[PDB]
Amino acid sequence: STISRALTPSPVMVLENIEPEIVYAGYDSSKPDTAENLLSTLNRLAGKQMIQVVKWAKVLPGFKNLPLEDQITLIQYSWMSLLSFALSWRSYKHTNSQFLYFAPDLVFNEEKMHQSAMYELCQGMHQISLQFVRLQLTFEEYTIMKVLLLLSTIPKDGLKSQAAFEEMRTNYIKELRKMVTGQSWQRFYQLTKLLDSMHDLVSDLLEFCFYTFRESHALKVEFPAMLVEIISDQLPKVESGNAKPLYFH
Ligand SMILES: CC(=O)S[C@@H]1CC2=CC(=O)CC[C@]2(C)[C@H]2CC[C@@]3(C)[C@@H](CC[C@@]34CCC(=O)O4)[C@H]12
Repeated sequence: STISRALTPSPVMVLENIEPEIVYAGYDSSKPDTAENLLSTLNRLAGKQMIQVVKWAKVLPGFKNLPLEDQITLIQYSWMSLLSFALSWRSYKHTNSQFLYFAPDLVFNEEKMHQSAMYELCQGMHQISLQFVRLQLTFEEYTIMKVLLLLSTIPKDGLKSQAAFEEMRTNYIKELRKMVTGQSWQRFYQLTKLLDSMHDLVSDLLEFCFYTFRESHALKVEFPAMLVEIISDQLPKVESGNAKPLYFH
């Protein structure tokens, strides 16, 4: 047992091992970069990324101590935070925050950001990547923060297993605290601040997403079944005031 306990990978080590492989957009560079084409491509990429999110959630420590309804809830609430945060990370790691690195076959410069018709939302996410450069964010801090985003929104009256969620959330907050190890406190607070700031960015991304979804026929913006499922459930929940964002500050 002493050997067993000592060799057991730390939660952070597991997070590295389970991090999904970077996914391809299947961006069709032969179609013109109209807003309609780009947004439909982003939605298709979102579908493929959500496949990976679910797989990663299956094997996420603490996350299976949670009832199936709570797991589904948290993913539906936070999928946008997870995917936009991962975007900021890939942009930071693969292009030194020069570009928005959606996929290896789909990298946005300024021109694409304008063409997508969500220029300001792209800017918001790029700004997060530029903060990654200011902070020199580490993969370790990144993976923990991403789990904290998964646990950043709950039903206004709580989850089916509120105590286990609370326990799991505190453990990852602890993991973050241990990982940032005067200078220690300041980094931790800068990271908690960045996480908080994701709620406002994500509310704006969701607002655009929900709008585009409800008008997808007029807009000619396609959504894959994966996204149709998530948004169809999430939209009326979020709009009935059933979502509660958790803030550090
Ligand atoms: C600048 C951003 O943060 S894009 C945002 C995050 C993201 C990162 C990826 O890597 C994969 C692609 C996603 C998940 C986008 C998919 C498309 C989303 C949902 C967009 C916000 C608004 C939009 C555009 C069309 C629509 O109907 O809603 C998502």
